[PDB]
Amino acid sequence: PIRLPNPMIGFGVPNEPGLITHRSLPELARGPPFFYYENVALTPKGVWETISRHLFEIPPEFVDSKYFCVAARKRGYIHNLPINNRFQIQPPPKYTIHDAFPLSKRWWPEWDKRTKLNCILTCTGSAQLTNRIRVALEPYNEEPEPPKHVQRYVIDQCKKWNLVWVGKNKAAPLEPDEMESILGFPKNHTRGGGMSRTERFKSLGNSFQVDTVAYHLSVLKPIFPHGINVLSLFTGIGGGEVALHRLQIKMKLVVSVEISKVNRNILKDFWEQTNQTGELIEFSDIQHLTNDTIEGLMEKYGGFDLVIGGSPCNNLAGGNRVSRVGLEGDQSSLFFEYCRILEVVRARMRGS
DNA sequence: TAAATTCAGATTAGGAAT
DNA sequence: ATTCCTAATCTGAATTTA
Ligand SMILES: Nc1ncnc2c1ncn2[C@@H]1O[C@H](CSCC[C@H](N)C(=O)O)[C@@H](O)[C@H]1O
Repeated sequence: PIRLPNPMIGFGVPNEPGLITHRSLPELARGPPFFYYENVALTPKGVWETISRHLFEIPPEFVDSKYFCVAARKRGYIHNLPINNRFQIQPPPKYTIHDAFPLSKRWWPEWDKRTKLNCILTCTGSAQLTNRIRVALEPYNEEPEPPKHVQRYVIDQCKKWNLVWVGKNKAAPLEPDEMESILGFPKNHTRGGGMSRTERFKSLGNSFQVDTVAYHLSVLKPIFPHGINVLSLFTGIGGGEVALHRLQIKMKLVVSVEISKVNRNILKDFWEQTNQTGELIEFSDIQHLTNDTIEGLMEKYGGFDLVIGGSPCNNLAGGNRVSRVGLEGDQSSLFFEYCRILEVVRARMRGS
C-alpha cells in the first residue's frame, strides 16, 4: 500500500531539506516522450497503486503545494522527467497569509493562528456561512476575546471552507482573482472568454498550481533549446501551458484536448494575448480522439516531446458525496484514456 | 435559461490512549 | 489489533435569481 510521505515534499522542494538529486526509473518508463500525470493525492484505498500499475510502475511523487504558495494542495505526480537541477519560476508567490493578504491584518483575530490556507476547491463557502460566523461573534464585541466554544466553531468553519477575514467578524471565501494569483496564473487569466463567475470557481479549483508544475517541468529547458511539441490532455485553463511559458520554453505546437468550451476559449485567449509564435490545435472530447488521429498529428509535426495532463478527480475527491467511487467512476475513468493516447505516442517515439 | 445560491457526509490517515 | 479523537478534502445537485 502506498504510504503518503510526511512531509509531502516529493523528491525535494525549495527552501527545505531532503532534496533527492537522482532516482532510478524502470526501463519500460523511459522517454521519449517525456510525460507528466497529475491527480489528487488523497484518493480512496488502492487508487494510486492502479495508476502506477498502468504507468509503468513509476512511484508517484506526492508534493503539497503549500511549499510553493500560500494554499495547500496535496497531489501525486507520475512522470519520467529527470529530477536533478530543478528550479522555480521567479518571483515565487507569497508564502504566508500575512503576505498573500496584506489587508487581512486589520480584521484577523489573535486566536486565528493560521499562516497557511487549505486546498483551493471548486465549491466555495456560502454567504449564509459568513453570516452564521458574524452572528456567533456579535455578542462578544465589547469583550476582548470570545469564549472557547465560540472560537473553535469559527476556527473549524474557517478551515473547513478556506475563509479569510475581510470585515468586522466577517470570514469570507477567496475571490477568483485571489485563486488565480495563488494557483500561479496571471491576473485575469480566466476573466474573459464567456467565463461566468460561477464557472471561474469550478475551472480554477480543478487546475494546476503553476509553480509546482513549473518546478517539475523546469528540467526540460536545457534539454530542448528549440522548443517542444506538447500533447496536453485535459487542458482546462492551461496550467501546463502557463508553466512552460513562465519557464521560457518555446511551444512549437500544443495539441490540447479539453471538453469545456469556455476553457478552450481561455486557452485560445491566452495563446493570442501572449503572442505565442507556435500553433495551437484544440480538440474537445478525448473519447473521440482516435489513435490514428494522434499518429496523423505526429507525422505532420514530428512527434510530441511532452505529454502532460491531469485526469478528472470527480470520483476521487473527498468533497464528493455522490460519486466518490474511485478510478472506475464516470469521469475519473478517463485516466485510461490518458494511458491510451500516451501509449500511441510511445509506439512512435520509442517503439515496440 | 445562464448564472448564482445553498447545503448535502464519508473516506482516508495519523496520533494516542487503551 | 481496537477505540477515539483531530484533521484535510481538484464535489453534486436541487433550487432559486435574475
Ligand atoms: N471527456 C473528456 N474529454 C476531454 N476532456 C475532458 C473530458 N472530461 C473532462 N475533461 C476535462 O478534463 C479536465 C480535468 S481538470 C484538469 C485541468 C488542468 N490540469 C488545468 O491546469 O487547468 C477538466 O477541465 C475537464 O474539462
